[PDB]
Amino acid sequence: LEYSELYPIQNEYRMMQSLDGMWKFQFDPEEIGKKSGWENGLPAPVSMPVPSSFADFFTDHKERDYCGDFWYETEFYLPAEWRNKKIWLRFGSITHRGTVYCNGMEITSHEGGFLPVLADISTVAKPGQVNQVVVKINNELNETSLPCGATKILNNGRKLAKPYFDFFNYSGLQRSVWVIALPEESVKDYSVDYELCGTDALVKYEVVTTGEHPVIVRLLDAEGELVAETEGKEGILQVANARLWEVRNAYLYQIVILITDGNGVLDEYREKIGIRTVRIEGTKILLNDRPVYLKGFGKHEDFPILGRGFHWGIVKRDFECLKWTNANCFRTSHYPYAEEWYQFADEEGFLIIDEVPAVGMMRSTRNFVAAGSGNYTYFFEALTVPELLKSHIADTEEMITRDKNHPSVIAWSLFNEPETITDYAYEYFKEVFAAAETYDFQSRPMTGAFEKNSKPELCKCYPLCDFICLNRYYGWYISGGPEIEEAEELFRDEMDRWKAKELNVPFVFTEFGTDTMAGLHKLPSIMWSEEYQKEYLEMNFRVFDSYEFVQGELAWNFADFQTTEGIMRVDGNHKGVFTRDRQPKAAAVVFKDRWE
Amino acid sequence: LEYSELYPIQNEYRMMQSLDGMWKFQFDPEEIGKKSGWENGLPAPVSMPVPSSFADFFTDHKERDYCGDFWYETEFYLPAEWRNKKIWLRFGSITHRGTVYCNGMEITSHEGGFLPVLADISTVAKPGQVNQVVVKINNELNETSLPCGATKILNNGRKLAKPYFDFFNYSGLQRSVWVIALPEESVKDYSVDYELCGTDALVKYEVVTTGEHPVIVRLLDAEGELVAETEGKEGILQVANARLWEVRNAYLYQIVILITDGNGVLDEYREKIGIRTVRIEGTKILLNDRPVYLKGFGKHEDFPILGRGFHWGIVKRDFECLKWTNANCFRTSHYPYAEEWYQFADEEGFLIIDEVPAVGMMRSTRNFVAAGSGNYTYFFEALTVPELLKSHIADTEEMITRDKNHPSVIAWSLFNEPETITDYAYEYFKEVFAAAETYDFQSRPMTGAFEKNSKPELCKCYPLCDFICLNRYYGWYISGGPEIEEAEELFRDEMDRWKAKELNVPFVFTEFGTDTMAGLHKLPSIMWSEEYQKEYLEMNFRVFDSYEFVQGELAWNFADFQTTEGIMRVDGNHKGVFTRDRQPKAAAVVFKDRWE
Ligand SMILES: O=C(O)[C@H]1CNC[C@@H](O)[C@@H]1O
Ligand SMILES: O=C(O)[C@H]1CNC[C@@H](O)[C@@H]1O
Repeated sequence: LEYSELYPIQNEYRMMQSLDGMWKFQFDPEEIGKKSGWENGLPAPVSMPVPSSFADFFTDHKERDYCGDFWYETEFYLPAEWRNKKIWLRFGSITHRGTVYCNGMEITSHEGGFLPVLADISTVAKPGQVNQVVVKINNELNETSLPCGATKILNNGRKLAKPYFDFFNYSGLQRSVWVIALPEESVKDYSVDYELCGTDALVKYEVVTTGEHPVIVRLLDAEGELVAETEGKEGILQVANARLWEVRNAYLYQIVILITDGNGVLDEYREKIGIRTVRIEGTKILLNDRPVYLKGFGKHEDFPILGRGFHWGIVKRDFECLKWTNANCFRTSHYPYAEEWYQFADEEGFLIIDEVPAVGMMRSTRNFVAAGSGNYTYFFEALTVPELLKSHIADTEEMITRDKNHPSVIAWSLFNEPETITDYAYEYFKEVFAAAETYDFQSRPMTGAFEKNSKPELCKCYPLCDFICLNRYYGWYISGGPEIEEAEELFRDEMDRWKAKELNVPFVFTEFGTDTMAGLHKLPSIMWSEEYQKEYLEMNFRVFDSYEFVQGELAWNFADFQTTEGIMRVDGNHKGVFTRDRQPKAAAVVFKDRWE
Repeated sequence: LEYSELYPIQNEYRMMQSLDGMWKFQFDPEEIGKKSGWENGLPAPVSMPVPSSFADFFTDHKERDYCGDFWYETEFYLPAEWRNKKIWLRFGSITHRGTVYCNGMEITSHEGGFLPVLADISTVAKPGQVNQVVVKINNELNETSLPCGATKILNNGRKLAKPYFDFFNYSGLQRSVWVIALPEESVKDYSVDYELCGTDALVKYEVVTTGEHPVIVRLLDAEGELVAETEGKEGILQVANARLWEVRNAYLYQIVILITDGNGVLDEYREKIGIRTVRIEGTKILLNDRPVYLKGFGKHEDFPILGRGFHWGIVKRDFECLKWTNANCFRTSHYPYAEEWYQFADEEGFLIIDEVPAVGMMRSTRNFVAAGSGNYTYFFEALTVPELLKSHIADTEEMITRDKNHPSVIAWSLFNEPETITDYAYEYFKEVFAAAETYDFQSRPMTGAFEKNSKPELCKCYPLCDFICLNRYYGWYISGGPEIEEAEELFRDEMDRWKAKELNVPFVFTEFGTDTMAGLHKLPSIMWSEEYQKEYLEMNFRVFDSYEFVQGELAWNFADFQTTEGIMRVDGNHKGVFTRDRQPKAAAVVFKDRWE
């Protein structure tokens, strides 16, 4: 990467100033902004909170559902004392793609809506003056970038996003924005990897800087005491009597990376890390050499009004709920979350399966969204797939570079419900997995979540995985309700087929659930009732517990969340175990009791 | 009584024809019906279902809330073959009071809205012709009849019922209406009482007829086989190897009462009865000589649209729900129910505490409903109480005469939450209890439900009871929510005071509960949430289980039910364990599991 993914810090060498607040915002349905000079200021803006998704503020459909180009603008005073620094705009994300301007000048563009965008404004920044940032953003969906979908043009020319995925197309500036100042020679990246040696541990590391001066690396314990120190851009820190980062029992050291010229220090980067190992051994997931059974949820970045907008309050409530259920794990379904989620998981000892936004790659869904009105003959995969692969690999590189040093991150999920039953899909995913392994200094477990279409007899992609994640809805989409006994039979039949393959890898259920409307009670239960959610879960548990190789269960979903409206979604997806405002349905206690 | 309470049957001697259906109905706000000849036909009626409460059909407030005089009318063809019979109109009830006319002639009047009204139309009936019935009904509330309340006159002259009780003032013809034909000499009443003699049983009986001819009494088993036979209006039936009626395990014999003149039979009455004994022994409630712990609910006659209207479907669903909770008992809070409820309890082996409508006799409530707008000085108890007592005793006599022969009925509840802390209240209730014992051939246990105001140090009436029923809301009305630990302390303090009295009688909690809005979930719980209902119940159980003498628990209420609207009632009373359409809230399983 031609920029650093490192989270920004404030110290003697590095400065940061938040640009969060009310920005100026303007929709550009006619796509006239750039030729009209909007990069120098929006002509008729409204106010827009940052961070937030824009959609749910408005009271009219066309603004909520807006699809196309739209622009953000703000101004900030740059301290004069930042003069002799490399000055960057850092967006937590720009959803889905955008071009950043500063003081009227084009700085950078980015594709991918869920990872940081770094824009080097050093050459146009005006220290000791007010500066301007303008961002052109686009939220259309296509088949050459993630997540996948289509864009429909309505009779009036109005665009409408048509996802191939089951979540609302929230977009905008959904995460915090900073302007930061770095030393001219700085720490750009580092990687740690761990080895356990009895009571001791080794922290292997690499550091990438933007210069040639010597590097010193120190490790401090949770009290700030020096426990190890070495020199060089590559090395090993030896930690006596190491306090390991444990599941639901975190311990964090602080790594301190210094660039020196002998006379003094040029840069200092510090970050909390946790000494822990993760590996797959047969059907076991080993954390610090001991098996762990994953218990938790797929989540979303989703909350009323804010949409995917980041807020520490959502983090705090969600973790309190997670702990109350006795969970130990979540998957970042279906995109990398704001960095703060991982920082907090590190502190709380939660395990994370970190997922790239490779969702929407199922052919039947694509075809369905094309058949709506209307198309049944024209598709061009041969042309788009190579471009999609490039985008997928780029997002993977960005995710892993951003997240690798979190002790919480124990696995990469490289897809959710793609086509996997052709040799072509194998060749596609082989490249993604190869890239992931190359970018991950730890070479930690890699996986993806498979839809039921990936039958054990047909799937060509599970051998790429270190463990296999299954999304299954036996008792919801398949043989629901009065047919639930048949659902259980079908589920056991499938798992018997997996069993007979004797793959000797762990299986984790990454999704299972039922839409459940809080307050819908029925005796006997019906699909959509709270009681049916409980019974469905009990049936699933009986199945899970029948197979030795099943080593985790992440329910879909932690909480009800927003989707595109339609005949199958009653104000979003109601498969939450909690409501959207984070309160438990009856099924939450079922998990609490089982996971205790 | 100058009529029979016996449920109507169809045989060679007795005939019955249902008058249920759409009747004619007219409100009489100006109170002009009788002087205008409405007893000969209503001049501008609308259609009204019978059985039903009238209120919830209408779409306008004034009709729903109507209070005052209103009239019903129907016509029926009387079979010519009924010529030589005593012909009666039998109303399951007329709520609250009314006068029955037939063919333009005044037949009878009745005060009390929850027990049968019998009108002898023999002298005006026209066999082989169409006949007419017209009923003038009034639904006002006062302090000289049950249940108690007031009637407010609004500025326009419009009346409004102001109950002193927490249920909606439903009224009309809420139960089935029959026209029946009896022999000129008939069985008017009978009573059975049981004694257990090892494997055998004795059925002591009395029969009252309207003549002097000899009586023969037979007992048939459940297969119709004769197991005992004797002669005389008083006698004992000896039953070898008797199959006792047991809790949740009913067995019903059929008693057959014949009047003969030697040549032939003049009348035959048959009814199912169950051989069982009930007595209080120290702190134990003994059913067939074995202790039973009561588990169940207070109910209501309440269902959407029908109001208190009787329907066997409500009975069937409610009993299935009761059985699913593992209940064995209900109280007919706060009025005798339709007879069919008891017939079904007999079949299902449920225990019933049968309650007369002596509810609304708390002074604070009376004063409150008077202070509303407006009165704080004028009350006239010295004058009304003697009339109230007469009404209360009459209703008690009617209830016991109607219900005594149901094996399900194991106790009479003679009040719900009256004043009990004065010697005057003692003298009042002494008369009611004396009357009850006189009317009950079995002299079975007598009780009433006490409000918290009846402190152990102050109450003068509990010594009248064979067992004591307490309604308590520690954790709802007293120290709810964040104060629930204090509520438990206060509850234990009160029960410690009862304990120290060493009364050596059983205590049954006849009410405890929390308003709970289906679908309101919160973590941590709040008052009104489903989770709080569960926690409140668990706290109550801990208290109940701390006292040896507590021998039953009937939760308030089986199901959400209609009340007068107001700032404390969110579409009725939500203390149901089930919703009004009979579906379980989370707390229902708490009962199911405990009562199993
Ligand atoms: O249909 C569902 O509820 C889920 C199916 N698997 C993918 C999820 O994004 C989706 O939300
Ligand atoms: O307040 C309540 O919920 C109850 C209190 N005891 C009497 C009931 O009729 C009433 O419904």
